[PDB]
Amino acid sequence: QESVKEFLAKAKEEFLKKWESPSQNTAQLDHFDRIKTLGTGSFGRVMLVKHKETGNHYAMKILDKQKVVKLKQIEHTLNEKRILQAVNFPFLVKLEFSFKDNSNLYMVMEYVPGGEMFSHLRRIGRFSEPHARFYAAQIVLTFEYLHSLDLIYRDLKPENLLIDQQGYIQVTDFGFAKRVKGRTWTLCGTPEYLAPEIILSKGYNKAVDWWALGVLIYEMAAGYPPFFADQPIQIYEKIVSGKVRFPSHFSSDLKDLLRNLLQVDLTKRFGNLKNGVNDIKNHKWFATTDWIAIYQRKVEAPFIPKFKGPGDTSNFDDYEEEEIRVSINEKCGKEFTEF
Ligand SMILES: O=C(c1ccccc1)N1CCN2C(=O)OC[C@H]2C1
Repeated sequence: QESVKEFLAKAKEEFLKKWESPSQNTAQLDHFDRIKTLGTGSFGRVMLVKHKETGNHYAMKILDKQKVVKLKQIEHTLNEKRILQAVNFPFLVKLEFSFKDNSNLYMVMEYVPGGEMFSHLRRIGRFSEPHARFYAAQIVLTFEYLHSLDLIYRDLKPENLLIDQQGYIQVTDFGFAKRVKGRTWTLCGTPEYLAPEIILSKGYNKAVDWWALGVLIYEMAAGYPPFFADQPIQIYEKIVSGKVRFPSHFSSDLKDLLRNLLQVDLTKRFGNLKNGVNDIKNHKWFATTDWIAIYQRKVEAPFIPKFKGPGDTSNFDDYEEEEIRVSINEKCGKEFTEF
């Protein structure tokens, strides 16, 4: 409808204005108190912090510049910050501040205290079809938004979907997202979620996000992903094969949607045909979904996470607490000039 077309046109206008003139240097480290490490690893660290003047809580992503260079993530890190400062959608975590110092890059995001979808899925075992469909509808709308801005997300998985105080999804981690007109070539993502054309080193497009949605829906409704194996090489052989097995408790409508999202031939995959996202939105598995009410956050969620307040960390896990050190000399200044 014309209302959807005009919404997406305005969404693109507003993205492009911030994309062409990015914000920079909007806070500094000694404006915050450090509380607790919420995650660590290949993505850097994420730390719960509290702003010393306002009292607000934030999730601060800290990247070590020297390690970013050695791991060949310079362009990806610049992508992440430039995109996050330019987007705006109900199901994306908001970037509030960004800055850099002699040693590190910092992205200060809103703190979502309900935890990762991954934790709740593994605790309950599997989600009922109505519960999985509620989350899936939010991802469909989010990808419609991102793809209309020429953005590919490239890291869909349960660990990257946080559950908020209303029971709705907020997507975090734009480390692999990129603005792409046409094809792109970089090997990235997490093994269980990679489309065949990534594994085969082809030039690929936004259809890889719709494949990943198929993997997510299967995992939410079954409790485990469709191409599971013990080692990555064995996972890749299953992905390229073009065969899956569905649990008997899956409905016929769910099986039909999944066969069309998990289509090995990218030219035949739902989301990538002449009708685009509407082949997904109009599928029988989504017949009960009120797309407008979901966007407006007017549907009652299947469950609300248990937590005590905006600073509660009980839904995240425990990590060794390490220093945030800042060298007396500047490191890698030229490489990160635009950050
Ligand atoms: O940024 C976060 C976060 C971590 C803790 C609290 C809030 C947010 N992530 C979740 C875990 N993550 C992965 O498993 O890989 C990507 C990374 C993203």
